[PDB]
Amino acid sequence: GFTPDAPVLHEIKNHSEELTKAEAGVAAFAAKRNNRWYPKFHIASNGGWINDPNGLCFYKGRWHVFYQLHPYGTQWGPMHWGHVSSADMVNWKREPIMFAPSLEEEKDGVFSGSAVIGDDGKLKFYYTGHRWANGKDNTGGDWQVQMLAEPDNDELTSATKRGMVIDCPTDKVNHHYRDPKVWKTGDKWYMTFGVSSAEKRGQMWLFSSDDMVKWTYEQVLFEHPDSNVFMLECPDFFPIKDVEGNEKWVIGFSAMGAKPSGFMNRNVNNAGYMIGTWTPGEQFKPETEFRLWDCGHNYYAPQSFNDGKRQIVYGWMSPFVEPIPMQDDGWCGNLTLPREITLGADGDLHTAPVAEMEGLREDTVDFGAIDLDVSGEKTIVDDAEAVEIEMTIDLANSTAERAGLRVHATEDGAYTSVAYDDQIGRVVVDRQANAQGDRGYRTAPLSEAELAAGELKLRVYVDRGCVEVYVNDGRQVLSSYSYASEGPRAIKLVAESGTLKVKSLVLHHMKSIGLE
Ligand SMILES: OC[C@H]1O[C@](O)(CO)[C@@H](O)[C@@H]1O
Repeated sequence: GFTPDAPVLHEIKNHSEELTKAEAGVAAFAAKRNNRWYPKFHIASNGGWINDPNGLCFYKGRWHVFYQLHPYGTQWGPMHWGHVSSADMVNWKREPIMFAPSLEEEKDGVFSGSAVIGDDGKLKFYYTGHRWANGKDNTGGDWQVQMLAEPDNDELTSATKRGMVIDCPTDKVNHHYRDPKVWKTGDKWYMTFGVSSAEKRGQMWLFSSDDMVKWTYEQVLFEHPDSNVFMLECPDFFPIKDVEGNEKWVIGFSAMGAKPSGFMNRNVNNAGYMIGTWTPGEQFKPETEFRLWDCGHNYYAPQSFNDGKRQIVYGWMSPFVEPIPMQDDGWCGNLTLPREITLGADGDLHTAPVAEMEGLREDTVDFGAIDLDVSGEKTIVDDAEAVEIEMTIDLANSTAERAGLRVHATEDGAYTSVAYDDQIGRVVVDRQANAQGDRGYRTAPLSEAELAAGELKLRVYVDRGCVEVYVNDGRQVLSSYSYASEGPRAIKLVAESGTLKVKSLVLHHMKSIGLE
């Protein structure tokens, strides 16, 4: 039906020529870039817009990160895959752009996808080919199919497109049909991607293969129970051992259309996961409610991959809300740090940074224990461009109603706050005092156990244009853009409306990952 016996190749452009055009676009932007917010230790394009992480793998001794790339502007546009790699996850290098639209079935965009090591030890790429359904523009909705490509070399500098391996039964779906992941379970290969059903419900479809090339429709692996959710972008699906040592499955997706409620689903679209069980032949059986990967302002389209031992996840720091002032600066968007996924005794995922992120530290400045015996502030450093702050708050002996750090604390009185808030029992990233961007605040919940524990650990990464806040060794994370003003950028320890006892505060200067 819609699963060809062999890959369908409809070459319409010279791939090498379209790649060369794309290199010029990103290089032109890079040369005129304003570095005020450009990351020192996060992955961005050298120029232009990025979104979703793609093709994540550890392959032939190297860490690979690809990403949705618009080479020709700082807003979303004709989609390419950019590429960076590393031997150690600390020191990165720019690779040639990997994919530009060159086949009929992808002529309006090379959309998101994944990479997986086959039975022969060779990598395969699976990605979506995008067409405008009306053949013109977005007014008529999307026309999307799944594509295969194979690397030309172990370095993944280039790939040969094989063409379309799964077509779209256009009249059985609501346009959205994208973002494949391929994995092996037992003696079968499986593929999942996101679909808007004919009834406009968000679904993940499942296909199987003996050879990773010819696919068979199996069933709908999962449908989102919220009728407001019409699409599941960037689906994820992987096994992980629970505390009992039983095998669970994590389903993840970037959900479109859920309405906000209290603190929950506040971003325009929201990415999250459920933990449950899966037997091949059956649908996913959730055992949890939907939970956000990241509770911050700017996080979407996460993808995970396995390095042989660890399941590792990157998110795109998504700016969905105007104004987006970095779009004036010749780049837009970066990825988060890579996070190791663990499943704790608390029955939830933890996403601490991978151990390699300690290699970002140039130094360790130990400020020791700090007591604010009255409401007030203490400057930790007058200027911080790119730092990691580790701090332990003594909840039991602090009366402050709100306590933590002000980062990007500039001479104009602007700052971003990272605080424990005793009135809501949450960690809060508050951008109210940002001089630019859409401001607002984001909260991460603390369990009854965490609130009763009498200490709270924060690990805060401050880059030129963003913050990443790891709570209690990655039980929760908040990633937000932070639009620092001109001049020195202080870090202050602040106690509002009472006392603060900090058991430990330690600063590390962050090195460049070599991509700027
Ligand atoms: O750039 C297009 C890509 O971005 C997403 O919409 C999610 O951000 C994916 O579903 C799509 O493949």
